[PDB]
Amino acid sequence: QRYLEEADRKLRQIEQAYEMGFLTDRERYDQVIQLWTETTEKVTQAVFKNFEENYP
Repeated sequence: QRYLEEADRKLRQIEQAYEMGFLTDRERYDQVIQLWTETTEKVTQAVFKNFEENYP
C-alpha cells in the first residue's frame, strides 16, 4: 500500500515536470518506465522479507 501510493504520487511528480519543459515526452516516458520497475523491486523485496520475518 505504502511503497505503491508513493509511486502514485511520484507519477504526478514526473507529470508535473512534463508541463514545465523539464521532461519532454520521451524522457518522461523513461522516468515513468523506471518508476514501475523500482516499485517492481520494492514489492518483491517486501514479499520475501515478509515471509522471512513472519511466516517462514
